[PDB]
Amino acid sequence: EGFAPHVETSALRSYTEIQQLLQQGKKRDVKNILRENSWPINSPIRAQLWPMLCGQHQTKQQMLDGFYWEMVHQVFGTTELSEKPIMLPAFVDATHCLPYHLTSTGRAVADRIVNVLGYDCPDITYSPVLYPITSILLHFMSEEEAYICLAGLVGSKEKVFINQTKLQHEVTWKTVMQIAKKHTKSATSYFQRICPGLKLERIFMDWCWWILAGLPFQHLVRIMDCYFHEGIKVLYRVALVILNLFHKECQSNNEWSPDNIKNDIGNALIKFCKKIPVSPAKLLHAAFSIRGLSTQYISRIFIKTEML
Repeated sequence: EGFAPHVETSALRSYTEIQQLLQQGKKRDVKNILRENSWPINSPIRAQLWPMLCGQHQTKQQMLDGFYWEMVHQVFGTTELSEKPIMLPAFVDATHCLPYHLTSTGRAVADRIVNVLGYDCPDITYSPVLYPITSILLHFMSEEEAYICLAGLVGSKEKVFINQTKLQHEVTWKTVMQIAKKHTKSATSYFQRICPGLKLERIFMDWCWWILAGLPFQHLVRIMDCYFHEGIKVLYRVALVILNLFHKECQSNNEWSPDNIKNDIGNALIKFCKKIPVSPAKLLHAAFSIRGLSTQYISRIFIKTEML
């Protein structure tokens, strides 16, 4: 209906309002609008809203027909999109190059964007999340608009959006594990009881895939709306909610009885997320009900993990 042309088949505030608010420096009001406004997936607002949201985190505005195409020339020696899938940089996880609903053309575009980023950002050595986020952006905008969004997220100086090294990846999931220990202990305690010998680390290493490789597309998109404004803490909240919801479902639903899940709890989470029994709005509501997740508390437990 109202997507980008490289995509296949499956009162509410406006862009101008949000744009005016953001220019007046009112980010908290923009944050609350994003959390509470459920624009339909086929809405044309994200074509304009997402580039604006991603661009606020860098200080210099990037216009179209800019440096991106010069880098395409420098990397590929041509601007013609290859029809034979090209090799990706080593920072991607070949297991998780999630295309979602992109056509082969859209996937080729994502391949090119990811190579340009790698060329321009040599410090990125490990970032499995980067390709899926590229594909998602491309569902509502063109190539260069997607690259510009990503560069803004990757180049962010205060808010974290995308981890770029193995160390950053390790500290993050360790951090997600500690927070869950305080917020969702009943969930993990139960898992360890029906599956003796369970190493919770192997589970929490894939916390981001519950969201990016599990949740339905409409849930993902609403999450991205807030994530592009607030950063990775949005993903933390939803991770916690997923754990609590799955736990609640283990108590009353036969599909998630101990024998049906104990052999591989990690995969049970993924399968559960694919048919998540709540709507996007209810998912976000629980996610943003959670307290004690201040920037300062996360930052402190982050360095406590890093310092050991």
